[PDB]
Amino acid sequence: MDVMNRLILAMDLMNRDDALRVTGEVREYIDTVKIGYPLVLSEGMDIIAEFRKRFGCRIIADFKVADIPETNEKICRATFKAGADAIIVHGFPGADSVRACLNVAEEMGREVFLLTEMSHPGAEMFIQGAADEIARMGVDLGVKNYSGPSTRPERLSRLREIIGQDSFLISPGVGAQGGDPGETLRFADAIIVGRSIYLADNPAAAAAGIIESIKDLL
Amino acid sequence: VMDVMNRLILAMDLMNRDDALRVTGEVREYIDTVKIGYPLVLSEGMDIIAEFRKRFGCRIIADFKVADIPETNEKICRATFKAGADAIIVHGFPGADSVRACLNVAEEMGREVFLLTEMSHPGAEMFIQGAADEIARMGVDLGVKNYSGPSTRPERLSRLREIIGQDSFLISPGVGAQGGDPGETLRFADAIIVGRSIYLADNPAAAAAGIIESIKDLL
Ligand SMILES: O=c1cc(O)n([C@@H]2O[C@H](COP(=O)(O)O)[C@@H](O)[C@H]2O)c(=O)[nH]1
Ligand SMILES: O=c1cc(O)n([C@@H]2O[C@H](COP(=O)(O)O)[C@@H](O)[C@H]2O)c(=O)[nH]1
Repeated sequence: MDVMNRLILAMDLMNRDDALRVTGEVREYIDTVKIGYPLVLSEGMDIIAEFRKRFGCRIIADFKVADIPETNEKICRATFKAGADAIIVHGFPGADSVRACLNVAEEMGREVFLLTEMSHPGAEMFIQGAADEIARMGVDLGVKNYSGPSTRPERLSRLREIIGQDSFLISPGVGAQGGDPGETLRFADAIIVGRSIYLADNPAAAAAGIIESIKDLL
Repeated sequence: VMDVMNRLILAMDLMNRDDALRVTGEVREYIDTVKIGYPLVLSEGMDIIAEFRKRFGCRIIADFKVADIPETNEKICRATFKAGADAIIVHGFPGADSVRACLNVAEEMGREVFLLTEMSHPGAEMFIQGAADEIARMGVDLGVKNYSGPSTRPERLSRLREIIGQDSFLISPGVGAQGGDPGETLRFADAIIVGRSIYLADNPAAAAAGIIESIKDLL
């Protein structure tokens, strides 16, 4: 997956007008948008097609899929029907639940991103202790796309070690949560950035600024 | 705690509005509490909650297995309660801050959180099972009053009931299609969740009535 400027916009605004306006303002800097439940549950799954129509960006559906296999399959089918190119799936619920998503993605020509360790403080309680094993499970299952935490570069580096240089790794927690763009890109292929861009006085300038700070990494 | 008619919650995971409405309407005399998850919501929109309330007047549990960072969890809960859900199901494995974010919105909006502890499917044994007792204890410490645990593992369901105490409300999926027994599950759970055994039946109303007949002495 070739992500422009190694930068994925986390579009978590919850109003269609604002989400479209802000995304349009930064469109010259990105070609990949992560759309999650804040926007989808506020404006409907049709928002995905609207983004494709307006911006011709790739869309990652950040749905943190975390159900039993049968339900996971249904969620993935509905998500890909809406035009998402990829979906983010939790590894913590186990291998059968991940495989269910992999199967639908294969059937529909899409990608699964396996979320190993999360970026927020609560991730330390249960997820962190399982994360290396979740990553190995990904490798065993043939997963090629992963998410790990910008807020813990030593953990992000370990995840990169487990999955190898050929796998694709994206990383949230940059900016608002404390992660550094350049340090994160030592290990991740692409950074996810939400609030530092979409809550900025000038989102275009914010995106341009981040890209300037990593210009040697492009 | 919510008064679930017949101790039976319908997991409405059909993905078409017409079928979902038909089946729910057919079992309405037996069930006043419906769990609506992402299979239906992602297919038909959040307005499906509005339509269920309008048509059936059933309580709605939004089964969204909320599993994000605190800031995103808050947004998800706000959107879900805005649409009219009575309650939302939240994962505990992402930790206490993520759960607290959901509790804070539920408190502000006058709605409820259900904390998902252990899950019912085989994969739950890999990571969730080993964290589940602590997730439940965390819930108790945070003031969580509503929980979900697995019908498919009676020994685990019993332990989770012990941890949360008799006053907490416990619902349990995995009954029927996944192998759990209604009566045995109700030894520990306040209510059972049933999906496919009802909604894939030739006669969903007869399926629901049959389940209820089998647990009549527990009502
Ligand atoms: O570990 C993770 C995984 C995520 O998907 N995310 C998501 O990435 C985005 C981070 O946005 P922000 O840059 O505003 O912190 C949010 O959409 C959040 O749901 C995260 O923050 N941490
Ligand atoms: O541990 C759990 C938690 C759940 O919410 N569920 C949900 O409960 C329902 C089970 O439906 P069924 O009776 O068709 O197996 C599904 O909606 C599933 O997503 C589960 O099966 N196991």
